[PDB]
Amino acid sequence: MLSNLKTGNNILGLPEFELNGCRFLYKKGIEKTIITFSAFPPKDIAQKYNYIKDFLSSNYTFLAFLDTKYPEDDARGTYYITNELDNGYLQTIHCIIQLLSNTNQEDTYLLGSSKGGVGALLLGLTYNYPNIIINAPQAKLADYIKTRSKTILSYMLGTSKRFQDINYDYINDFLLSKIKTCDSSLKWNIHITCGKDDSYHLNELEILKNEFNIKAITIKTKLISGGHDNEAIAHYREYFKTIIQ
Amino acid sequence: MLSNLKTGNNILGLPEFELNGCRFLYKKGIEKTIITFSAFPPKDIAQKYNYIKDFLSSNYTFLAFLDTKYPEDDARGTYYITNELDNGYLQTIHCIIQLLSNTNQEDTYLLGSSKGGVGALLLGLTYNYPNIIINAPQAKLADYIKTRSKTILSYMLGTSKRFQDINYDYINDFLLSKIKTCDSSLKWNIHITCGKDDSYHLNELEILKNEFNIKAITIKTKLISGGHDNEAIAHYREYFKTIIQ
Amino acid sequence: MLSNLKTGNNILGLPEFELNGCRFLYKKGIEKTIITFSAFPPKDIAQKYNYIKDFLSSNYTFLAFLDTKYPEDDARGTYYITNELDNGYLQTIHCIIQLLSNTNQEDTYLLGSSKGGVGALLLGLTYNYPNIIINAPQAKLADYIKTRSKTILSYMLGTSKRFQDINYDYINDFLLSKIKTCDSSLKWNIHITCGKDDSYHLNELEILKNEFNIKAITIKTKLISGGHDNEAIAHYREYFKTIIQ
Amino acid sequence: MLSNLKTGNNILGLPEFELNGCRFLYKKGIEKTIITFSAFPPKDIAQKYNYIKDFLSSNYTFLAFLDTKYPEDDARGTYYITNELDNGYLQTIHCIIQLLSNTNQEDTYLLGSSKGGVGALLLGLTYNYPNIIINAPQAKLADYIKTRSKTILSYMLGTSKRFQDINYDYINDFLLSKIKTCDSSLKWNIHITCGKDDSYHLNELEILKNEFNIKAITIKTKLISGGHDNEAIAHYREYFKTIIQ
Ligand SMILES: CC(=O)N[C@@H]1[C@@H](OP(=O)(O)OC[C@H]2O[C@H](OP(=O)(O)OC[C@H]3O[C@H](OP(=O)(O)OC[C@H]4O[C@H](O)[C@@H](NC(C)=O)[C@@H](O)[C@@H]4O)[C@@H](NC(C)=O)[C@@H](O)[C@@H]3O)[C@@H](NC(C)=O)[C@@H](O)[C@@H]2O)O[C@H](CO)[C@@H](O)[C@@H]1O
Ligand SMILES: CC(=O)N[C@@H]1[C@@H](OP(=O)(O)OC[C@H]2O[C@H](OP(=O)(O)OC[C@H]3O[C@H](OP(=O)(O)OC[C@H]4O[C@H](O)[C@@H](NC(C)=O)[C@@H](O)[C@@H]4O)[C@@H](NC(C)=O)[C@@H](O)[C@@H]3O)[C@@H](NC(C)=O)[C@@H](O)[C@@H]2O)O[C@H](CO)[C@@H](O)[C@@H]1O
Ligand SMILES: [Cl-]
Ligand SMILES: [Cl-]
Ligand SMILES: [Cl-]
Ligand SMILES: [Cl-]
Repeated sequence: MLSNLKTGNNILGLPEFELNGCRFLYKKGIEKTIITFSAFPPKDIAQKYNYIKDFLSSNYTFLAFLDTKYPEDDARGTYYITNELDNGYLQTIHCIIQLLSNTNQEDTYLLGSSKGGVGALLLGLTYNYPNIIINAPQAKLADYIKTRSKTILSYMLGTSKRFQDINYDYINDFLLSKIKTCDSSLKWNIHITCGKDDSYHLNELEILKNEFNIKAITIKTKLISGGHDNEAIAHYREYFKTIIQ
Repeated sequence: MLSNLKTGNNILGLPEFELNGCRFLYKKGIEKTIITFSAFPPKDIAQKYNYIKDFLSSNYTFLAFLDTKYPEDDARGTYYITNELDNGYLQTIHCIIQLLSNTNQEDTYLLGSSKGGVGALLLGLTYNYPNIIINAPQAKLADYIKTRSKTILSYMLGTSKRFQDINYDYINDFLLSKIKTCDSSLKWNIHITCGKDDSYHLNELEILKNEFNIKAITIKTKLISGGHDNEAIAHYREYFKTIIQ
Repeated sequence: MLSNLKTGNNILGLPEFELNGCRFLYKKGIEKTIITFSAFPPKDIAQKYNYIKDFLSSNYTFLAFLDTKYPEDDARGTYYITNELDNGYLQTIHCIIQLLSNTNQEDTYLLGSSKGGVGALLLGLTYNYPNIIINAPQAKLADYIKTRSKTILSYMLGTSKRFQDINYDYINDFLLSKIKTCDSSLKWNIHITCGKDDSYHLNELEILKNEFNIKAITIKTKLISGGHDNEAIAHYREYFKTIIQ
Repeated sequence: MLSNLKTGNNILGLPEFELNGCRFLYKKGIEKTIITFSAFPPKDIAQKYNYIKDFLSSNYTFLAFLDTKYPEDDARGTYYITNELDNGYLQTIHCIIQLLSNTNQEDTYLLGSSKGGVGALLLGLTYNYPNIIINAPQAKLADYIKTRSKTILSYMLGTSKRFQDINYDYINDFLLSKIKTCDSSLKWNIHITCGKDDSYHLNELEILKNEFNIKAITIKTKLISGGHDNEAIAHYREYFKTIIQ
């Protein structure tokens, strides 16, 4: 039962649950379901639940998810991809939302920035969540992990030297593949912001945009002030609060 | 949202749900949680939910599960094993139980006969559901599938002629591997009945018994009247009723 | 020191040593160095040193090698290929021979049947041992392991489903690749016998012969009585004793 | 046969051997076994065997090792790491020591300065050689190689531009990983001297000290006169002589 899934941790008065290695916060509300995804924290900093304070007074239904618990020596997550490089973790997140949420899919909103934005896209494109409002997601996943933690990257690549380049390309294109295989008939409502001084993720956004374009998916984009920093996040928070209401 | 997972089918008044290709019935109750697994139906007959009548008049929480929906040519299930020959389907069933059940695992009872009994064992050994009360499960799953449907077996073995032998053995030993890798420290409460005229499955039970013996796990076995038929099912239904009550 | 490498096991009065996971027997003699390789024993039977009784009274220098100690649940060896599918085990065998032998390379003889014959070829072709007198070796290594133990084959293939076919082909061609890359200017002295009723390995010998042929390597072959059994081994023993003397 | 491994080179009367690309000197003695490792020579100067004079008049067993023979453009060694960035070279050195030495590991002493001290640590931590008496080893190996030879570093990083950063970090942490994975239960006897004017390597020792500290292994350190120069080498030579005698 859900009460038995409690980890015994409380974040800002919200109990933490864990199911199949997937840690999450859950608050039952009304009208809408808000889903947030964690980004890469700094090294030796624990993974953080995102945007709790924006919706604690809102009385919306709120679910916040963390990334996986691996690798053990740098436990900042594996981009919501399993040790087997498949959808097993996304599948668990989907089951949690579908059973705990008390609103329709059209009234559910996936939120996240950077790696958290990618997790939102991965879940949304795999399982048909139409409302995705995210900031500065990556396009080439392996290239970015390389710039954040060699420990996590080498972990996902695996031990066998003969498959390192193959696994690199597979991880690098994991999100682009989800775009290539998604349902183009869905009424997608995808919003992507990006700090105007975040040149790296401005280029990543164009890579993502080209994939959506050829799938006949028109997304909304907005340039905000800042780089890949707390200033962009501040304006991204103002953005998703606006369109949600 | 649970109600949005409905398929439109209705079995004895209970609405059918589907999540990630997993079809189930659900009735919320109190005190105990009863889980039932589907067995092979006759060819061209729809997969059936098991033991609805024995618990529909009860006040317990009730979850009934079917097997997978593939292959389309003979959609009688793949022994709760995915297309990829992994735990993805059992993981979905686990999440459904954990989020919809309102009792401890110690107050949860897994029921099933033949393939249904295997599905109960597969789930219970993977995720530590201690109470498993089943009838006449198989030990060599691939050997049995071969007798019931060449179409299903051929689908599970895959297109590559070189890996057909490999996949066959893997499927054949899928349940035995779960026994070898389960948690011996848990206080298992496993009951396995078998018809005294069910010579094939009496030998299958001897194989299962040995694997448990090697793992220093003791189970309860009981011989009942009948073969691999409705006579055994009747006495097994009575047996589980007395253990549960 | 060599005395400290003793495992504390004695085979027919010969002490067993182990260096870097490589178990071997060593007897210091004169004139010639005899090297033997173990074949696949029956299931649940320990790996056996080969042809001890042929050379115990000979006073030649004698070294007998076993295969690796993996997988742990079917420890009959991995065709002298490491867990990483590379030459690390062959490398250890080479170091042992080069340092413990007291005769030239031209006075060293590699012996073995079936998998033992393949180990002799793998070592001989990698490190330029000219004298190789073997019986009924395999050509397609993975095809043959499949027919002997699914446990060992699945072990060498690895866990990642996406690389099973790639690793299958890599193991299957491991010996053929060694032939393709060997030194064709060496004065090779390769003798391969095969039981005349061993149709399977008669075809394997032709596959090997074609690879040698295009490398301009002429080998000697002899048909002996028997299949892949103790009768062929008996005549193979008579064969290598003859040409050695 | 050992004598057939000779290269034709002769260093101070001792004949040079080579096995699997590993060049070594060997003098059989009694009571103790001394192992020395080569450090970086000047550009276009041949790799040199270390501490021959200190032990050539001694009655101990003596083994002196050089680094690898690649890259051909600047063949000053790759820090005892193979082309494949694995333990293959250290494995060869281990086999040479184990089969040619006539003493226990407790009576074996690993000596070396700078890169030679790293090679001693790499071997001793991988294969449990407890007595390691070295001077001024590096901690971040790739950082140091970069200062000594761009040609060697570029060779070790590989042709693929995408894996150059990855391989750099892997090489950089190769020694630290050996510390993290070594056997803490062994009675290590590690002595590390460093010149008081060798500010770069005093900081490198602080990094090494911390890794040992975390692994609950205590080592002996001593400050000697000089920098990273022949003055330190002189006092370190005296130091090891007193510990050994
Ligand atoms: C940029 C880079 O490549 N750096 C690497 C370095 O990576 P590192 O992991 O060691 O550290 C990265 C980076 O962290 C520090 O800078 P920031 O704090 O600006 O970025 C951290 C992190 O912020 C977001 O994730 P988050 O931590 O979960 O924060 C979410 C928000 O939610 C909180 O609750 C809020 N707090 C409130 C309301 O009170 C907010 O403050 C939070 O922002 C993500 N950013 C975005 C835009 O989404 C995430 O992407 C981001 O990484 C800083 N480190 C310090 C001060 O210690 C900085 O120096 C550091 O670079 O390691 C690699 C090694 O490979 C290097 O190559 C490179 O330096
Ligand atoms: C053929 C096949 O595909 N069988 C598989 C089965 O494999 P399995 O591993 O379970 O058993 C194989 C096979 O074993 C028994 O038949 P054999 O004894 O004729 O073959 C065994 C074995 O002999 C040689 O290796 P060795 O054991 O190391 O013997 C070397 C010699 O040295 C000894 O010292 C001598 N003894 C003296 C002097 O006193 C000799 O006796 C020894 O021969 C190898 N053979 C050759 C030609 O080189 C090796 O290749 C060979 O395998 C028998 N098993 C019994 C009686 O229990 C037989 O039934 C069995 O088939 O498992 C797979 C599952 O995937 C099946 O598909 C298939 O049945
Ligand atoms: Cl991030
Ligand atoms: Cl059935
Ligand atoms: Cl064999
Ligand atoms: Cl140096």
